[PDB]
Amino acid sequence: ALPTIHVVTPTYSRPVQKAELTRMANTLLHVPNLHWLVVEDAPRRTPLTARLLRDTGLNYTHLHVETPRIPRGTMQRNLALRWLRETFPRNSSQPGVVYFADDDNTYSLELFEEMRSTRRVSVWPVAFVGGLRYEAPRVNGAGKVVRWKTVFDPHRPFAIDMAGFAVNLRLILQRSQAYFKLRGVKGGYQESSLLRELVTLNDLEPKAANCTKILVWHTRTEKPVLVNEGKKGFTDPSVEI
Amino acid sequence: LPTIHVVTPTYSRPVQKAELTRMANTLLHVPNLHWLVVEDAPRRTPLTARLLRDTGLNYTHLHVETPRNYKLRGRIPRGTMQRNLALRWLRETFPRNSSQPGVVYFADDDNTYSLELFEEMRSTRRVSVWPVAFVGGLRYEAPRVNGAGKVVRWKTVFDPHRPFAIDMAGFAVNLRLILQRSQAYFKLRGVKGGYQESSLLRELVTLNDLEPKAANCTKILVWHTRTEKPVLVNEGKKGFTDPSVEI
Repeated sequence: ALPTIHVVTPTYSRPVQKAELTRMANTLLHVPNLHWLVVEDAPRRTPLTARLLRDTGLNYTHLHVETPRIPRGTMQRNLALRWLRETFPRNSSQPGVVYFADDDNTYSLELFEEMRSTRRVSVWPVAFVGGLRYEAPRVNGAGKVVRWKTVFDPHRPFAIDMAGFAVNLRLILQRSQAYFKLRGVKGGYQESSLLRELVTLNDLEPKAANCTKILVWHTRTEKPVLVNEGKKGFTDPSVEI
Repeated sequence: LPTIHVVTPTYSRPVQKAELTRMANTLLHVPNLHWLVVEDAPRRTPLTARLLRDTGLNYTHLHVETPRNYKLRGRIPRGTMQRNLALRWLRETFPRNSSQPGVVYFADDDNTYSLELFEEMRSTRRVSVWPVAFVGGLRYEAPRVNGAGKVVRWKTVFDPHRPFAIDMAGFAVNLRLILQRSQAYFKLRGVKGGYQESSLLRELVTLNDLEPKAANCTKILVWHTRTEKPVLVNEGKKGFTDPSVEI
């Protein structure tokens, strides 16, 4: 009865894409009962992503939706939520947990073991976010979340990064109209726009030893320097990177 | 199944644990792999010792401090002394005629490596080479091979005519060769930019003895990705988060 972890990964075409998806896939290959829901920000599924997913052997679902003329990945994560609701029935039986994992963060294997038992919504510290070494939920001696240890808008409903929480699939199916808000939404408030509709602070399940350990890092990859390619290009455009 | 000795120089900085963590997640899939982690530090750090122990990987934890003086400027490539320490350790641990099937690969802790890469380098007899993405100001640099299957040059814009126009992550060396050429180390000082790889390789082999990998050097199996410095401006001068919390 090991719950399935649906990892929702929005992605888009840029130089370092294949590298990011590659080291992420290498991490995910270690996780049992995993379903990788990859959603490309493109007018159609790209062959680069299709082939990489195909060759991993992982159980994946490859979707796509192009963002028109709002936080990156929003429409993509939203498409994943709709897919989940159109694929699994409200009062379904197959247990699952949903996690929104960008393709460039760094994930420890222990993170997945921690979120797998999520009953409602689970939370944990995330490194390198909010201009800090890490942001972390504030948990009391009783083990309940009572606040957020952050510097940027510490009073928002849920002051936590996308990579800091997971949701039991049941809640996603029940709250069928809850999506990430892309309309008039203040910075750093998108996570709240969804979580506020799904759970209350006191029902959050603190992970990572009552939020004292860092199991996930918000790593950013530098844009590669391609100046020597010139205007005409030097390397073979048909060679995939 | 030859053992792959992955030499990884590393040093303490904010993103270190994350780099080692995702690199470990990749290496854990590789059979018969020996991770030779060499820290730039006066002693083994608890962070690295603990991480290595918990991975479950076969490893050797070494360390040597790069003198503070060497890191200053009013040159010396990062990790040089650490890579050289690994070379010296291999020579002191394995007998010259060890014959023990092995390959040596210098893998920095921030690059991205595919699993296929390791199987390509595992069969190296002398020195193997392959394309590497995001180096030399290009999408990738790749060795150029002739119809006879021999490397005859390098597809690069920056000094393509140097002895070996290739990045650290683009080659592997048969352990036997390393043990035989006991005096070959990476140049320490006065290293001309982009010439350190050549400084070692020229003492180990000739162009004609290189073994092209990755579908005759037409595929990219390793990427020279660089991680951005995390913004810690909200920590203030007094610090906001707990310094005891390991990240």
